[PDB]
Amino acid sequence: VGLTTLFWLGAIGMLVGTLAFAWAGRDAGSGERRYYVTLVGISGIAAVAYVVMALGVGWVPVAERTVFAPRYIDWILTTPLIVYFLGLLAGLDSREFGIVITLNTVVMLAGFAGAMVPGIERYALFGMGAVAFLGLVYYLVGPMTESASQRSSGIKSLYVRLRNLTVILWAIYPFIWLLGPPGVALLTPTVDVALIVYLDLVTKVGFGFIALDAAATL
Ligand SMILES: [Cl-]
Repeated sequence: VGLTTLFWLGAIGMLVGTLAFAWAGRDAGSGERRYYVTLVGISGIAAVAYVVMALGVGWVPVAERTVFAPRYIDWILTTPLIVYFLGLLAGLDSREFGIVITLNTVVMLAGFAGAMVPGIERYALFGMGAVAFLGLVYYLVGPMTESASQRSSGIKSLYVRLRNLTVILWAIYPFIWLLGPPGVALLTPTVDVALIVYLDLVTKVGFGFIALDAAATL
């Protein structure tokens, strides 16, 4: 199994999620539609990014490594949508959304920038992202959880389930980044991509399926 193959697998998984979310939201009352649309965009954008990488585009040479630019474009656009989904579920107002969305953006921008910087100073960008990430986790586990507590028992339960999925799985990315080509380059590009393809699929499609389950049960 090579990079190309791993990218195709990611494209296929994202496509399956995209189609399922689009279908399940066919009707969608008039206030629940928002959730389905966000899911379609999250997995849809990732699907495109993976096909692009699978076709060999965006493989940017940096120092003695390769940076998959599409992955980062994908993250920058999709992770804020995931955060939006959680904030909607938690019942946040504009100001609340604004804070978590910017922290999220700082994480992804710093990571992309760090990956694109050849020198050892790139770790300074990585650190910036790590710090903003802790801020994001704080909001997810604190204020946003407090806000969610004002919703029905089911919604609060779905929020908690997805919050846990997000906090735990997202916290893993920085380590894979630090151990893979972007950092120490211990893990080969293939192993790093394999691990990240799984993580992207679960944080997006796994995330979506869990939500659909809750919606159905509700
Ligand atoms: Cl990369």
